[PDB]
Amino acid sequence: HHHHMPKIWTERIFDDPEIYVLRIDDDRIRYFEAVWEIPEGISYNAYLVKLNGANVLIDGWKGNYAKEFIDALSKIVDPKEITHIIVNHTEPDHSGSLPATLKTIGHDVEIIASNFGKRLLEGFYGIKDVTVVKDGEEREIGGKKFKFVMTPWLHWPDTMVTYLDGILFSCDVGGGYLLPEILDDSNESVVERYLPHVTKYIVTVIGHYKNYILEGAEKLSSLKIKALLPGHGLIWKKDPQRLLNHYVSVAKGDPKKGKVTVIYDSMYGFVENVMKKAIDSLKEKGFTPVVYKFSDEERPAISEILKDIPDSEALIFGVSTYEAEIHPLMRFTLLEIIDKANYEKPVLVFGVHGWAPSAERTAGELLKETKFRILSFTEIKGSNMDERKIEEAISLLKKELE
Amino acid sequence: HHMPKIWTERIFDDPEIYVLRIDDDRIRYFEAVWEIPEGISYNAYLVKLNGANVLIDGWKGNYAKEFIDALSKIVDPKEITHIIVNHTEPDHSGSLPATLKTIGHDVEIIASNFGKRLLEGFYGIKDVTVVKDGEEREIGGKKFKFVMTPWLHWPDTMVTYLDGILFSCDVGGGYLLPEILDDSNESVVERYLPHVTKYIVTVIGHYKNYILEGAEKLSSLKIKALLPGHGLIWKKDPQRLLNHYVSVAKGDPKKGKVTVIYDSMYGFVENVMKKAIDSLKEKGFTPVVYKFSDEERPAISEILKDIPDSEALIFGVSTYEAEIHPLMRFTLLEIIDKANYEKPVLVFGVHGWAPSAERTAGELLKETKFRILSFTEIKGSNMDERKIEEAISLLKKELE
Ligand SMILES: [Cl-]
Ligand SMILES: [Cl-]
Ligand SMILES: [Cl-]
Repeated sequence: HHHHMPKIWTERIFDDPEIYVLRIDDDRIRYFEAVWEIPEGISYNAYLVKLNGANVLIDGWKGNYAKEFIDALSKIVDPKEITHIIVNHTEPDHSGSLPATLKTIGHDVEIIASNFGKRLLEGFYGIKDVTVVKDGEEREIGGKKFKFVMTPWLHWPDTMVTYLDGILFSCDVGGGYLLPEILDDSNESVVERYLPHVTKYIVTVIGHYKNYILEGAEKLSSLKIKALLPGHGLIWKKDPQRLLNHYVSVAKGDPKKGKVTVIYDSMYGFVENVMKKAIDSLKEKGFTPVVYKFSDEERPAISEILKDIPDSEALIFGVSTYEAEIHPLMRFTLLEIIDKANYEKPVLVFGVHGWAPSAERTAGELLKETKFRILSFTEIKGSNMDERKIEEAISLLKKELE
Repeated sequence: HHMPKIWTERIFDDPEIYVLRIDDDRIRYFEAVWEIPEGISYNAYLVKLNGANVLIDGWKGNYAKEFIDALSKIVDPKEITHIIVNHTEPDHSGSLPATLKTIGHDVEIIASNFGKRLLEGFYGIKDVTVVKDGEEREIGGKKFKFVMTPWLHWPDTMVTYLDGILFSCDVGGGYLLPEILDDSNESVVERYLPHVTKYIVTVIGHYKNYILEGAEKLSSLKIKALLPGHGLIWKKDPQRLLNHYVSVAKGDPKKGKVTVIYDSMYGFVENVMKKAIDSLKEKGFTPVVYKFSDEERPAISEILKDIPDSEALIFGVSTYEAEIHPLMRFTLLEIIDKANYEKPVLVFGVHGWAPSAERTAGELLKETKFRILSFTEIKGSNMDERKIEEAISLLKKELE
């Protein structure tokens, strides 16, 4: 499958403070967290800060790349001269190289983490001597002031960001999928192509906690932010506020005019027939549908469905009945939308009237517990159906959005 | 240019019976869910009698033109007098509207009571003769007997008995595009039956108790051949197929077989499972292993196929947010829905910091027939690897 080793970037990105990035481009991974389809890949970004009397490592790489990490680090510093390691987030996509790193340094170093971070490092790796920093705590290290800001539930309770002279090292906060062709936000075209992969990352990794994005953005707003250096994806040296505003806009679900996401299963073609008419009606009325169909020949990626929800003006679901409940892939999709992408947006539901036991929960009653506002339910029938009901539903949606 | 393969062949001389089989190699997901890279066939039958020609079932609607073309090579469709619809699901009935149009005059359509309702619902077909359980009809000088076998897997399902020959539609079906039409080669049969298990669990598993009821019901008939709507025709040894259906429905286990199902996000679950699997092997078990990882994602249909004849299951689970890993949730829910068997299970789990409200793997299994012998904690440091051995040894003792 893979013809080459993962691409590694090692570059000085600031002169004062002297900061290096160590980035590896993981094109081996297929499913982030063993669930989210990312054919585009993801990078892991670690940093080294070379100071006067200290060398500070910030974060690390996934453990399957530990050997590559130590080789890359050794090119920019003798690992024996490392004095501090800052662990903003202990998840193994960032901390997996830490045991090998500690072994290669060969002497004690100060490891800095949050309170929960300390507990997790002990749990994962048996690392015991960890210095805990509290919210807003400052430490003078190598002649410079580091400040630690807790940003819990982005997306674990251990998560924090490290601030140095206007430079924020933010680990998952500000991350995205995709392996960008450059390191930073200097080129407009690269940024525009990258941002939808940031949306996909936010919803899939942080969506359940999208309220804590808003709390975190507010907390970070009080800091002077000159640059944002995340643990995945692009570095933002020019316009970090653009990334923060994007995060907030995704978390708030700010809609793109005209965008309607249509998600359905069609076991035999009856749902398809109705959805095709609904989609054509939407197009006639000036909307731009984004369509995800589960059929006997096609299966969308759940990560891609999730990506499209936040900026949708509305959603339309087309549902088959199956046994006592609904179609299994539709169940999975709805449960993940509820978990990751629970937004106050209008919805239409189209469904086959089956013969499921009345005890079975409908797609409709599952959706009724969410923030979504179901405008109407429309029955999908084989023969004898009133196609005027499809147009009525789409017209109702148009009037709602007007 | 590749076209799905069509078989049209005379398979009995008296009565004169033809199969019309199409080998669907376009379909990827049966019922839009079950992964079937092996494909599935649609088998319809024509019985040519003295004064009648009886079509039994049909093909999926995307192959309606092909169906009419193939049918027209063995009979003038205008000479069809009767159509028997054992089951109205569109994989069998989709060609019916085109068939009716091509015949061009009224025919007697025969179905169960619920079948009749479904034909009207799907297609607007109103002229349907409802046959009752055990009803016999004389058509073309021969006696057809109709037997209701409901919930295999819809309430409309029946089978048609003709002189020892059972047209069974989904009952007795399998996935796979077999290399020959019938059960006349052992190697073909052996390779086929696991795809029959896959089919039973995925399509009929929720209603597996009705397999046992249906088999008991049919036991009063002398069956010389079984002609289903998918897969192989059984002319030599239909008993072998029926026994297979029953043993899957009962979950009769293969001694030594344990199915191990887990997710591993960062290698901690993998490390524990590798040790559990090695321990199983050292004690003489033959594990079947399904791992959800950041590079690999098994098909749920393949996991399901392996349940019924496992002596036991082992799950390795990560906690995730308030609940468990999302693919393990999906997997567990499908096992509970399709493969609810009275089998022992071991659970190995990571201890999360999930909200206590969220349901565990244990809560999901509580109302099922599965019994959890033990739960063991997966830890990343200072974990007691003795605990794994103890669990596997507990399971072996339980299975004696
Ligand atoms: Cl459908
Ligand atoms: Cl893990
Ligand atoms: Cl699910």
